[PDB]
Amino acid sequence: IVGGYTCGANTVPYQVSLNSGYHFCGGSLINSQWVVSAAHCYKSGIQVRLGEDNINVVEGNEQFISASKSIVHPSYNSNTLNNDIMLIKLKSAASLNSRVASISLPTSCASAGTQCLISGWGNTKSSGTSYPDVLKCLKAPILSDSSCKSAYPGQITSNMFCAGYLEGGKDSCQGDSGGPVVCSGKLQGIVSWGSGCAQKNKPGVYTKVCNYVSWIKQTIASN
Ligand SMILES: [Ca+2]
Repeated sequence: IVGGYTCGANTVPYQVSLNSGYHFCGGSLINSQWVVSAAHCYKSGIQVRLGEDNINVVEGNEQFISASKSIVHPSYNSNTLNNDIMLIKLKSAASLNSRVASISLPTSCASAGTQCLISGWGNTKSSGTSYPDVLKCLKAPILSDSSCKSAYPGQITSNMFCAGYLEGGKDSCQGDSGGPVVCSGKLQGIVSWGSGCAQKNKPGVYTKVCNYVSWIKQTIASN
């Protein structure tokens, strides 16, 4: 997250870190046994780390649980990043409490102008590299479909939305991928892509979660 703030320990209780020896992506806990993340975060050997603030210090609220199964969206395309969504089943159910909690799925899509909370352990510089140890947060609005398509000609599908600031300076970044965009207490987006980070006229692009709720629910019901 570029241009954000320190969330506060365990204030984003659905935020997970995907670990393969090191943090490599975010995710969101959607029930005791399932995480939503970005398909472009897929790899084998994932450990889901719940209850994290400092990803380099054991602080006392962590739950570390291995993935038992990963399911990339059937229609994911890694060239275009269309359908940039994946589900991860945990080997055991997480213990849910005030600091480790699921986030509601949307029943309705969000609109341009809604404020949302974007979080992660990704890069905090736009023309530099600095990776934080504690979770970072950004409040940002959803942008119009037309401004999104104007920023990224020929690249925005019906499964993507933009959020952020066209002036630059405030955005998600590398290492935030897979993490949440939460608007009015609902998971509306997944950190997906963008040209650089926090660049003028290059807002963040997010997977549009409300398009996937039927797939998510039926996948959970059968797995
Ligand atoms: Ca920790």
